[PDB]
Amino acid sequence: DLRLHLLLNTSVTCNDGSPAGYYLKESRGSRRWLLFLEGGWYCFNRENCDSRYDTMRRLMSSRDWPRTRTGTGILSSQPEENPYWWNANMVFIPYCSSDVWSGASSKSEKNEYAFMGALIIQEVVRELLGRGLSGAKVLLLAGSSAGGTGVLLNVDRVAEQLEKLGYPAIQVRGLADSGWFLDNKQYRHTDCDTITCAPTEAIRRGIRYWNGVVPERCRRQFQEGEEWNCFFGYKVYPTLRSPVFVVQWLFDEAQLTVDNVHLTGQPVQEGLRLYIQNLGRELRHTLKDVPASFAPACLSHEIIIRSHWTDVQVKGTSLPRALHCWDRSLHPLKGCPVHLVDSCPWPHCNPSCPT
Ligand SMILES: COc1cc(-c2ccccc2)nc(N)n1
Ligand SMILES: *[C@@H]1O[C@H](CO)[C@@H](O)[C@H](O)[C@H]1NC(C)=O
Repeated sequence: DLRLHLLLNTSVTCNDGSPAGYYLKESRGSRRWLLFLEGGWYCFNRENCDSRYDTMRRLMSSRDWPRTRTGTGILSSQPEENPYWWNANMVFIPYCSSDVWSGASSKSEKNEYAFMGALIIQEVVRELLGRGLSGAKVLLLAGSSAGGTGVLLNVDRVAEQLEKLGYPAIQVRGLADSGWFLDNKQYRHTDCDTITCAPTEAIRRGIRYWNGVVPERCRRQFQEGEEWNCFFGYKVYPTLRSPVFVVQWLFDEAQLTVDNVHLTGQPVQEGLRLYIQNLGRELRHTLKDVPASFAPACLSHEIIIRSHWTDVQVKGTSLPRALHCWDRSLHPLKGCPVHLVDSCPWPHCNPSCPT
């Protein structure tokens, strides 16, 4: 069980002005720290943020959070569930800023909501240094779905923060799970309300609404008004200096959702078949030069904090093994691969996919 700590700096808030926070379980004999970012879509204007506040409030406020939370998957402390990092210090940072962990804007008399995701990460790191993070050797910033994209947007800033506070010996790394999207053509198409708004347009509006921030090198390449590009992994990843391991289903359920694909009634005709085969090929292509990656040919969404994350294999190697091999490479390894991308072209052509 990880136990809740609300941030001591009460100016760093969730959407509704309530204090943000984190769940922590220490491991006194370890110098490894795992900070995990929760996901859960986003909202980009007053009307659709108000809708989210009615029926997804724990993603916008801490007033109802529980005092503890069970560590699952990579946040588990039992070697059987977590062969990778079971003895690490474990941190779960709830997502209550609806801004893909990018915002830096306070609630005020001209802002109904606060969007402080980027500042929430920075403040969690600050306060953890007084609880043991000052003695760490490796800080792994992990995340799933919107939290996976948030890793890509924040890993280099965390590294810069620790360097300027005087801790250059801590190695900062990233683990981005299910946050690697494509700004591709949709299967069927509409004009930008909430759902008809393609991600590129919804993110462009989000950024102005949240006062979003993106990594510096990427910001300098794309420049004013085009920062939305840095929310797409294959565009921001080449600009990053910290080592980042990428986990991505080739047929991600959230990617199909934004593409207006619904697999139902099961009779796939030629146009949809070619669309789905082309999406898998495109995702494979963006990963060819990512040396640390795990990309199975499955229709699913998220993996690393799920209890049975040990079951899926690519070319005979599990995800927890691939992550251990990555640890060893950061000291090519015989029988310990780090780049694992399926080549078969249809969902579930890998027999180990989640059912
Ligand atoms: C779970 O919902 C989402 C949506 C998006 C996203 C949408 C448009 C552009 C870039 C990213 N990203 C993540 N990581 N999660
Ligand atoms: C509290 O957080 C705000 C916003 O990030 C920051 O401006 C301020 O310096 C912080 N105060 C302390 C004491 O860390």
